Amino acid sequence: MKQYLELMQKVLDEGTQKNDRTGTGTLSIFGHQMRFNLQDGFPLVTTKRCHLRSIIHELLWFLQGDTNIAYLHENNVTIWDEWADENGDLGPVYGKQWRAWPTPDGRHIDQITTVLNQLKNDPDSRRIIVSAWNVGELDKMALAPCHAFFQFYVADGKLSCQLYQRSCDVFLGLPFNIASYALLVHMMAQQCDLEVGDFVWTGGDTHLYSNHMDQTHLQLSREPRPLPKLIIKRKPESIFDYRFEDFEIEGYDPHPGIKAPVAI
Amino acid sequence: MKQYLELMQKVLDEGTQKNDRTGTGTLSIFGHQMRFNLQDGFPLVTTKRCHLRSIIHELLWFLQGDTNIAYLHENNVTIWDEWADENGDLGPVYGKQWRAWPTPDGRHIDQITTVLNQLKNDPDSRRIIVSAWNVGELDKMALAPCHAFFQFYVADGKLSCQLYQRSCDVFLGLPFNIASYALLVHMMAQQCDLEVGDFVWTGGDTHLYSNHMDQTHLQLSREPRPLPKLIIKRKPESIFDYRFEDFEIEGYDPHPGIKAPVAI
Ligand SMILES: Nc1nc(N)c2c(n1)CC[C@H](CNc1ccc(C(=O)N[C@@H](CCC(=O)O)C(=O)O)cc1)N2Cc1cn([C@H]2C[C@H](O)[C@@H](COP(=O)(O)O)O2)c(=O)[nH]c1=O
Ligand SMILES: Nc1nc(N)c2c(n1)CCC(CNc1ccc(C(=O)N[C@@H](CCC(=O)O)C(=O)O)cc1)=N2
Ligand SMILES: Cc1cn([C@H]2C[C@H](O)[C@@H](COP(=O)(O)O)O2)c(=O)[nH]c1=O
Repeated sequence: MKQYLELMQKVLDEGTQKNDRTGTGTLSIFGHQMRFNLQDGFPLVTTKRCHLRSIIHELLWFLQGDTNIAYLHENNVTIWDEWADENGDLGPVYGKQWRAWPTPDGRHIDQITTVLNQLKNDPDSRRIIVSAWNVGELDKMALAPCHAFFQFYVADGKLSCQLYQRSCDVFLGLPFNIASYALLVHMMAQQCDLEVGDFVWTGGDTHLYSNHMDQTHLQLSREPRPLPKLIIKRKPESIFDYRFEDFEIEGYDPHPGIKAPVAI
Repeated sequence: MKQYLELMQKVLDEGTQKNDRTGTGTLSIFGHQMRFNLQDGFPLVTTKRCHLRSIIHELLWFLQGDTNIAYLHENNVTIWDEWADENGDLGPVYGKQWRAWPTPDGRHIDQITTVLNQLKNDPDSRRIIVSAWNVGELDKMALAPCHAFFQFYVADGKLSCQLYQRSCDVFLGLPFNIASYALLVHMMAQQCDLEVGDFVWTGGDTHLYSNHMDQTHLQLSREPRPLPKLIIKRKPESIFDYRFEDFEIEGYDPHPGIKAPVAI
């Protein structure tokens, strides 16, 4: 996508060498922002093939409040295998914080239901926010949240959303993350009778791993194709009642996949 | 400052007219980012005189972990008077979360102590974060945090910081917010023997109140002047031992102050 390849070129042109946990080695910049108008098309990267079925199933899993990979395995999705413990558990990562953030006084807050009711009843609110950054539970999580905090906004009948991503593997993780939140915006907008607005992506430590550079330059040699279109085929009674089959992506004509090694 | 005046002009030109919680009305945009290289100068707005007395005391108050305005009054700082209760209390707002975020199990995390230890021990970490957005205590706060989340970053011996501000009064609040976090960067860099890098400001709902328009037009007619330089006159034993007398701003030649009514 034009904005995504510009970001890749910016990391390459302006980034600095940085180690990670012992680890692999990165090139990193700090601070970036880009905007996808979702009325232009669904922002699924076209300069390499991406696995949308995994994106959809992961988001439905988050929305259920699940943090065990059993559901993902029942749908042949392996993207979390490397972080799960021997029972398939990840600890209280995204889905648990979204649906049941634990308070100090024994309550749990369903932030997704909260922002659905704000969008329906108080869309001018300046605090329609979901955070996964539960400081007091980070030590129980298999990974600290990368897509850590997000905010919705309504204007002119359109729903927008801004994500703060504190750490971002630009080659492997970011295509998935963009498509995931874009999908969530469409579902929310459907539930609240709004049109889609912008997805605004903001990055903290935004980096390319050193073993992804030949793959990154291969992708950069390619011309983006027209964006695909997202069609939702049903209006479920709640944001938690969507099914994989309710979604169809039309016109996705990507360049070939590019394989790259994960950095656990 | 150039970037600040460009943002003000952008809200005027592109902002949407919104009813807000106060009944005042705003012009608002969603999603913006600015970057201040702290080696170019300290980013204190020069197109109106900003009073650093209140900024410094409020930051020292945060760092104490204090959420009662008594300390502020003892120093003739009144910026929190409206929202406090008859005892001076604000609930568990910024100071409490920075210094003693409560876990669900009755422990606490000192996020400032943690960040100092990360900068000194693990400066390449991608999770050097302080969050005031404690979902489970928002109900107890007098006001939901506006400067909600910030992240530090170290590259080539320089300390950078990025703030996510979910709601931004561009005219009254933003000059203070920028200066406050720029000051914290200088203080942490001093304690960690680092040089200062960038302060990156990221906004969510970024707005101008409808009774600030005369003041905005006045300020947009003024040419910015070269930024001042911050001097810290003493190095304290810790980030928790600074005093107002430690700070000097040299070469600050602002245009006159501009008075505007605050939306409660
Ligand atoms: N209107 C208002 N302005 C604030 N700055 C502000 C507040 N309320 C709530 C308390 C706390 C106190 N800090 C201050 C800071 C500066 C002043 C002030 O009036 N200074 C004058 C006098 C100088 C002097 O006396 O020496 C001068 O500079 O000459 C007063 C209070 N802040 C800060 C806070 C909040 N907001 C906004 C965004 C939304 O408009 C709204 C939230 O509303 P909501 O939850 O989104 O619905 O507060 C921000 O944009 N940046 C934030 O850091
Ligand atoms: N170092 C590092 N990199 C990351 N990307 C990363 C982590 N660490 C920690 C945990 C996660 C989980 N989410 C995801 C991680 C990776 C992918 C991913 O690699 N997608 C591939 C093919 C997917 C398939 O069909 O199985 C393709 O799109 O081609 C998708 C989601 N992300
Ligand atoms: C879950 C997830 C991880 N990641 C990457 C970011 C980091 O490189 C790495 C997280 O490790 P970290 O805790 O050291 O930042 O995984 C993404 O980029 N997007 C995602 O959604």
